[PDB]
Amino acid sequence: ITGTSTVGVGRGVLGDQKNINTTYSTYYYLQDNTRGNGIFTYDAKYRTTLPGSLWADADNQFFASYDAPAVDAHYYAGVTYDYYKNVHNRLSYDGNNAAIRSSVHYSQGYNNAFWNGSQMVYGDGDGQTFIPLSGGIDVVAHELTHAVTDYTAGLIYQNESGAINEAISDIFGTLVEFYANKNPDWEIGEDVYTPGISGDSLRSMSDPAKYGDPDHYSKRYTGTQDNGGVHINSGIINKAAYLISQGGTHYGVSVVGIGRDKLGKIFYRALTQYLTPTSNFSQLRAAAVQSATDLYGSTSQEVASVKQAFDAVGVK
Ligand SMILES: [Ca+2]
Ligand SMILES: [Ca+2]
Ligand SMILES: [Ca+2]
Ligand SMILES: [Ca+2]
Ligand SMILES: [Zn+2]
Repeated sequence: ITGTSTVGVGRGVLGDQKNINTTYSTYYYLQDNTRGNGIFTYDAKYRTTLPGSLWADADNQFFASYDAPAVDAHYYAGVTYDYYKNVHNRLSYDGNNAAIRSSVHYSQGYNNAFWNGSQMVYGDGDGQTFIPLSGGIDVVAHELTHAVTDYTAGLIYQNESGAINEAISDIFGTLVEFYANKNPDWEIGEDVYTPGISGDSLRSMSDPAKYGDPDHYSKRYTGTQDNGGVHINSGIINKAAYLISQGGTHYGVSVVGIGRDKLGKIFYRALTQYLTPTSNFSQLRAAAVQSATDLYGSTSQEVASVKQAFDAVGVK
């Protein structure tokens, strides 16, 4: 809507206070005009109809429990936009400042969040398995990254290409978590997963096997469930990414870590310049090696580490 840009205050899912950009026109709306064509957050009111109604508030204060998921979805979409703009010089997910829209309170007891090709959608969780999913910055960044992938490589959500699609979202979801310096780690969804159990997460990039996910190509899932194991086989790529950044010895293969910043630069270039809709693991390796070569030279330590990491997870 058309109005005056202002700043409100609220509390997120985890009870932390934060300032959020809003727009005033009779009501205060969750519309951030400071980033690209804007960030808009909607209330799905427990229904499955999208996007719902643009979030309206009477006093620009968002401290009600019902407001929490909206506060975080709005705020973290902003942080993710900042990450892509400041670190990769990319304006929004399409590279042309496309408006970012999110709907919260989707359905009832919905234990998931997703990018549907047009916008982000967040369930509130059932309170046991998950609490409102927008409370996890890595989750928000994971989903928005699917938008970036859709507009670039266009990886099909099936089999190996789908696993790469998922891994890319986990990788950048984690890099954004580090960017915001919000208790960063290499785990996925730890802030909103199982509130009654501490120390766990949905997936682990440092050790995928901790939750039963493969950490080597020889252990890849070849079934048909989960669209060919897109959330399962992603562990193979996630482990490779973790090794490239942090280093370590995996299955007898040693990798010298090159850091998170270079990891991000290498994968962003691979994603935007070399990957295609049907790229498989072997092609991702080639794309990553070529990207590191473009950026640091064929005889660089960076290229060596990328090769070692993929060798460690068995991807030739
Ligand atoms: Ca209010
Ligand atoms: Ca964390
Ligand atoms: Ca995390
Ligand atoms: Ca937990
Ligand atoms: Zn995903």
